[PDB]
Amino acid sequence: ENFNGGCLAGYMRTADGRCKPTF
Repeated sequence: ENFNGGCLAGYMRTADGRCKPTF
């Protein structure tokens, strides 16, 4: 389990809520 906002793993939550890449 894991819930850091609601992403897959590594992605970030923009100002839109769209789990984007954190590369």
